[PDB]
Amino acid sequence: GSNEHVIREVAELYQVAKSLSLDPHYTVRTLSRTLSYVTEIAPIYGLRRSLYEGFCMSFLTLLDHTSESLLYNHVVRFTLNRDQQNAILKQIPKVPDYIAFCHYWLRRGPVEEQEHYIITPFVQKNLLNIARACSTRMPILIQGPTSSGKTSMIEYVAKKTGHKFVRINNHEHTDLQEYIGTYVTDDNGSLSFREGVLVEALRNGYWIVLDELNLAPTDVLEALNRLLDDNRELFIPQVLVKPHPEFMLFATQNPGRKHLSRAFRNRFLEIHFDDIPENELETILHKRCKIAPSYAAKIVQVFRELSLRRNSFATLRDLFRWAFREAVGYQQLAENGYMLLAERARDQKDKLAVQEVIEKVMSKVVWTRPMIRLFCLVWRCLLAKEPVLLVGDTGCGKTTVCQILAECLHKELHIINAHTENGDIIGAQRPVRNRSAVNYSLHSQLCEKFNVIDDLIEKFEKLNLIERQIIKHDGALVTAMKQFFLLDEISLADDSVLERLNSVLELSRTLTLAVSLTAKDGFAFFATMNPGGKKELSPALRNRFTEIWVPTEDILKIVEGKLHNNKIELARPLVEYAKWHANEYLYTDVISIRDVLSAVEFINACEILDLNLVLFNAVSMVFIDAL
Ligand SMILES: Nc1ncnc2c1ncn2[C@@H]1O[C@H](COP(=O)(O)OP(=O)(O)NP(=O)(O)O)[C@@H](O)[C@H]1O
Ligand SMILES: Nc1ncnc2c1ncn2[C@@H]1O[C@H](COP(=O)(O)OP(=O)(O)NP(=O)(O)O)[C@@H](O)[C@H]1O
Repeated sequence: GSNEHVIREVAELYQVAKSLSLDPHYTVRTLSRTLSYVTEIAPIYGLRRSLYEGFCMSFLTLLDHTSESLLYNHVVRFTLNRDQQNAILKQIPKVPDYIAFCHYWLRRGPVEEQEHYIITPFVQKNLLNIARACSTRMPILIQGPTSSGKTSMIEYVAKKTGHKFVRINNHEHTDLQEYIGTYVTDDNGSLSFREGVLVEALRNGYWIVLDELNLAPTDVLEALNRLLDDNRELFIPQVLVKPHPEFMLFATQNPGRKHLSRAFRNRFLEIHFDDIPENELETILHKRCKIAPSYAAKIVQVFRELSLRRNSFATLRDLFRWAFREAVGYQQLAENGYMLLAERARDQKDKLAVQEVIEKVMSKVVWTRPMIRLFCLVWRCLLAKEPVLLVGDTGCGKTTVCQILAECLHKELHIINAHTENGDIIGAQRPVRNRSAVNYSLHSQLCEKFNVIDDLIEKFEKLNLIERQIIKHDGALVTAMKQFFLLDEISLADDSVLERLNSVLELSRTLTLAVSLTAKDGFAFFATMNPGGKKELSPALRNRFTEIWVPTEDILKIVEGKLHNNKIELARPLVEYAKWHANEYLYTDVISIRDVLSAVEFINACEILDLNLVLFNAVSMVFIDAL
């Protein structure tokens, strides 16, 4: 509807939908939503030629070549030259109208939010302006590579105070308690469903992102699409929200691990934030890290080469870990740094040797060689204070190295054991109070107004420890950051606890109680999770921690430490006996140290004599009769 100029523009838009034949792949009714959005931002900061410019921007958001963008700006631009295209960049009368953004960009206005150390290169500013040009209309989805920072750009734009970037990181079996939210009771009452993360962003602002929705748990996808029936109305028993504008973004991945719905991929104004360029990253790391001309440049080139040799790990978040970790001042030392950080996740020696060549193109305990290259890595990652997982064989040395470091760095390794409430009690509790405070209320009344007695509590209630008295919340990592938290078997941990741990992870701690933000004096989450309900976390939540993978006669020496006083050479038989049992039964060259451990237990529990008969009955008890 809303000149003969616009009739020439009708000819231009028709030329665009006619040059649809320049090859799904910019399908039919995308032009309809594009015309709707052109109508949307029409008077709101727009020339009609600029309206079609921003419109066909979202006709070529997810594309291959910008010669279509060249012809599209040629059409719209012609309807509206290099000076004219610069006049399209005049945001001045556009922004004259809602907290504005930089250029072709004046969004809405909310917590007062401001900038960051999030320095932006050319292609980054391009995609940022793209997502911004999306972010004035009102759904939106943004697929691609995870290490390239989709929510990095999303929060870089949320820095301009559209809202906060509530990154709901659904891993693999995220249920409705993550989305709709339910909560603990009260001081006395019940209060079953008393919180939210999606519905909280539905009531308030704080622009949510149901991230990683590629691996959705197969029904919250369905109820979330039920929430994409109405605009911002959420029925959960209790009817609706009807929000103001924050955003409603979402992020799948580079698309066969459970491919998303094409109906869902045709119900939102989608986007494809493709990977950042190479020298783009070379510039990007030069400020957020300390910069070296060739150490930094070659690391980016090595990331490119690791891409060039090509669900394992190649995350550039770990490249930032490699950068800020490397305190080298030496190209060989930095080579070893990027090596070992890349040699963290080595699930096989083949790819380890391959990456080694690619980089080459650029105390109560017992010492041991094959665990020294776990203890040294955990020591180094402790010095960097990075988040440090540990993955591998169930019973390989994990708690040993952890207690070894807590021996060496004198510390209080508060350990835990996962698989409800105690997972929250890693962060915080709410138990019934040990009633020493019930008698401390007598001193609290002795420090109370109008004191000369529960009748005195009534008298001070006439004119908050009284409410503490009427009510009858610490935690393990709260105690840790107060005073290393080794939450072993982290794969079977919680999700909301893992959510706050993700908030606890990246270079900052937080105590999401009415809440605060905890400090960190060395509150390491020196966790573990053995390989293999062994559902891994979000690939961010894996990638947000510097992991480590792990696996001779020293097993016999270890048993010699593990055994009784004299009682010696039976294990030297028992070691090779386990070896021949291993190659014979269930053929593999693993010492299977649960078995040898229980055998050393019974052998040091031999209340009888005749050593070889003890080992006879022992290997009968553990290995032999099991077969
Ligand atoms: N421009 C930038 N400036 C500084 N750091 C950046 C920048 N871009 C990315 N990063 C960092 O690189 C990582 C990007 O990953 P992240 O910000 O988690 O996005 P993401 O992995 O897609 N999270 P999500 O989208 O919810 O799955 C983070 O550690 C950022 O701090
Ligand atoms: N060099 C060593 N010095 C002392 N003990 C060792 C050494 N190497 C291995 N061990 C022991 O071998 C076992 C290795 O298990 P470890 O992973 O450390 O704890 P774990 O509980 O068995 N792991 P997991 O069972 O998966 O939770 C422990 O009993 C260690 O004491």
